[PDB]
Amino acid sequence: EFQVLFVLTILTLISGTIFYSTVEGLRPIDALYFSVVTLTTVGNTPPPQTDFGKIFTILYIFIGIGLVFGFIHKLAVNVQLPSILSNLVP
Amino acid sequence: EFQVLFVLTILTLISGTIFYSTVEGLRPIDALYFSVVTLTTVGNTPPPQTDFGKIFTILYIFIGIGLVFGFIHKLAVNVQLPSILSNLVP
Amino acid sequence: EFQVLFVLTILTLISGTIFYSTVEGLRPIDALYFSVVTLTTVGNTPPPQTDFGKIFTILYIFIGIGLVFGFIHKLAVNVQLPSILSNLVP
Amino acid sequence: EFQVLFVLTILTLISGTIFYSTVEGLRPIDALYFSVVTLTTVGNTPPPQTDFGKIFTILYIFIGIGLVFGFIHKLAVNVQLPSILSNLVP
Ligand SMILES: [K+]
Ligand SMILES: [K+]
Ligand SMILES: [K+]
Ligand SMILES: [K+]
Ligand SMILES: [K+]
Repeated sequence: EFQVLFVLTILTLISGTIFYSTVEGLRPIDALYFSVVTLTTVGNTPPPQTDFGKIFTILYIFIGIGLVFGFIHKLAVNVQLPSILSNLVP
Repeated sequence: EFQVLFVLTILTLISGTIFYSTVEGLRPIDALYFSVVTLTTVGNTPPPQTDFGKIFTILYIFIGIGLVFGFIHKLAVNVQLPSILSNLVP
Repeated sequence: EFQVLFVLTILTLISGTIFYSTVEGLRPIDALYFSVVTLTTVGNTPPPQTDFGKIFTILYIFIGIGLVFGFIHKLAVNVQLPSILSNLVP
Repeated sequence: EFQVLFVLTILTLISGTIFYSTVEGLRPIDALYFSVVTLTTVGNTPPPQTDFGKIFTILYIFIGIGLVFGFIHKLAVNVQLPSILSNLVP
């Protein structure tokens, strides 16, 4: 489960990195950062400058938000939870 | 279910597109982009400039956020999930 | 239930409106707008300029986010849902 | 439960405060503010300026969002709810 969500999230982020670095002309790290803060809904950046960028972003959000949060709802629920929970056992 | 949420989400976005293009003077694509990133809570844009725009946005968020996320909670749960899940069966 | 969440959300927004108009010097409508997009996590505005504003915002988010979304999870689930659901009955 | 989430959230915020004040050169209060609005997904600030800041932020979001919202889903569900609910009993 977690491994699958891990991979699916990775692929989604790779696609965004490739897209924004090419169409919005961002350095790869900035393209990855934009993809991440957009899909996690933080959105602490300016918006895309091109219409292609805006259209892709709209579709990218609808298709990737569900997945990204599914992975997060497992990274801290089936991985980070035990680490602390089980450890809270004297 | 999914088809209904699909339509409801579309209508909500059409209303926002019409509103922001008219009152905030945005090109249709920018009005749609603003509507989408606002309802999905990404918010990676400047805020509306007019009071009419601010008031509408407040009401638009409260009435459309629930719906938009309901659609997302189906687009990747009852459509994208099977595609990958069932496919994960050798 | 809905009526209570309605009132609780209103009081929370009134407090934010009063606070930001006074400490950040915003016009009431802008103070309300900031309160709303902050608690719904859209965040499509610049951040507070004063330290008092930043500290209050931190506390305001932690105490009001749960409530605001609880109200939203009722405004479209126990009010908007029936309107469309029941109506989807020929 | 609540006490644990309380502590875990505190530690996460302390780490962010230390990181952003050092690497992004922010005053402690601004570093704390950035950490808070980023993990709660409000994101009403400009993004980090350094690559180190961007990379850390990506990891910080994935590891801290689940926790922060878990705490919020308890601060208003097992603490703020009773205060109002039980009080709604004449
Ligand atoms: K958000
Ligand atoms: K934002
Ligand atoms: K911004
Ligand atoms: K923003
Ligand atoms: K946001």
